[PDB]
Amino acid sequence: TIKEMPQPKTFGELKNLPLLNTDKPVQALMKIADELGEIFKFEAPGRVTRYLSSQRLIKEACDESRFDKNLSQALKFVRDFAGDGLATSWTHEKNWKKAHNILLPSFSQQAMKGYHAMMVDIAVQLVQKWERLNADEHIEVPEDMTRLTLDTIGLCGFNYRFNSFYRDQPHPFITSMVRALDEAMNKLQRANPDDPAYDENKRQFQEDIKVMNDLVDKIIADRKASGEQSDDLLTHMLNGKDPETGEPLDDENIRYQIITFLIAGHETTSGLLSFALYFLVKNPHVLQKAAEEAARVLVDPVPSYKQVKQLKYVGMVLNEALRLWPTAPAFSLYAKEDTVLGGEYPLEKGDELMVLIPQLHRDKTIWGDDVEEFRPERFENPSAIPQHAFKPHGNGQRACIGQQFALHEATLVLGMMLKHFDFEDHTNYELDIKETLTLKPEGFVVKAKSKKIPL
Ligand code: HEM
Ligand SMILES: CCCCCCCN1CCC[C@H]1C(=O)N[C@@H](Cc1ccccc1)C(=O)O
Ligand SMILES: C=Cc1ccccc1
Repeated sequence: TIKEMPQPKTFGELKNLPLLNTDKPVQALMKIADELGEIFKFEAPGRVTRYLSSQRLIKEACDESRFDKNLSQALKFVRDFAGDGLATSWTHEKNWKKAHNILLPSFSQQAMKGYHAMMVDIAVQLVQKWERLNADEHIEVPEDMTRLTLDTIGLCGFNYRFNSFYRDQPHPFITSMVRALDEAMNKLQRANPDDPAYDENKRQFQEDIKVMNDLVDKIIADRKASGEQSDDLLTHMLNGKDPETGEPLDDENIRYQIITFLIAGHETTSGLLSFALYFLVKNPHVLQKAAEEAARVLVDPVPSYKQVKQLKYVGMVLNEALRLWPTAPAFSLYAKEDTVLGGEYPLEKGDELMVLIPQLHRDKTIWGDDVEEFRPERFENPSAIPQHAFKPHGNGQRACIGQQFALHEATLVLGMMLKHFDFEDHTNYELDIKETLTLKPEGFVVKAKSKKIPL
């Protein structure tokens, strides 16, 4: 039953590339999926991939015996500053499994318990900032969520204070990062990146890369000379030994891991929190239910690790926000061997796939007719959800290593926001999703009304 797969409109020798000439390429690709269905071919000069949108096909793509992680063009461009750190290495590169073995214990339960106090440090700064707003001032949500998540990975992971809440403008790092990511997303559609029209982009790309590397130097300098005894992510990077190869990470790879974790360790969690608050103010009944949980569980001025673990409904709220708007919206795979997808689409060894996660999460055959509704109760029973229906953290051994960190931070912070404030969508905000490879609301503002509960 070999089928012929659809393909969106082409532009001569540029093939489908100009379809990416937009500030919202993932959303453009979702619209193409709406029109073409669960699978479509997408070509650019010298490259073919296939976008998958249905759980029917993606459950086969998640078979690690048949498919391995591929570096998308986006990840290849990010590799220009993230090197062979965990997220931009091939599975078969020595440094992938070696760093994985070394850094996995930094996300154990016992590690999470160790990060918790510093997580609270930053969360309290967020709550205090909002308690200190004047009447009828408002909250810039993604901006403040990015302050929080950047500061949290800096402090918990590296004992470094970005002090983002002492800045009215984004930290230098954030500004460069967003620009490197902008450049990487915009470079996706460039048919001739060597055209001298892009010489300034190339120069600016290097400038932003040094800014990001300078902080990495300072983070490493401060730890090596410190007199304090740390046990955090940096500690493991500098001292951990891989059981398999027996070797620690070398200095060049450590630097790549720091860049990787500073970016991956915050940018998507700030998007998650922004989307979760958006859906909560648009769904007051859900907000109330999660606020009731927050009030019942967070009975102390400072949340404890054990209490965050009991914010189970807040946890479902976050999962449902990742369902509708997974903030890292795609991942890529290649066929390890010739194989047939869905009994219908033969693939040759090396053939590539793109998993379009926001579209997967809208598969009506899985979620039902109410698929656009925000119903955290969808997640009450993981056993009732078919395999590989829900993939906001990627797949298999290349799934997100930071998943527990992200969800613990987001549950703590959202729990505290719902404990301490009522929220008002005072502008009737119209969701507008900015793309920097990752996804985040833009211009989302709310007003908080303090419940006047002491910290
Ligand atoms: C809600 C927040 C987050 C989301 C949605 C998310 C999502 C993802 C996804 C989809 C991947 C797979 C990428 C691929 O297959 O190409 C991934 C990989 C990764 N994530 Fe996350 N992530 C989040 C938070 C974090 C945090 C906080 C950290 C660091 C503490 C982190 C570190 C990583 C790393 C290192 C990888 C590469 C893993 C490997 O291949 O060994 N992520 N993440
Ligand atoms: C933090 C998450 C980063 C990974 C998500 C990247 C997700 N892309 C970000 C923009 C759109 C989306 C994507 O579909 N990209 C493809 C684009 C592409 C396909 C075929 C030929 C050329 C280029 C790619 O990069 O290969
Ligand atoms: C570079 C960071 C990153 C984080 C999540 C998915 C892919 C890449």
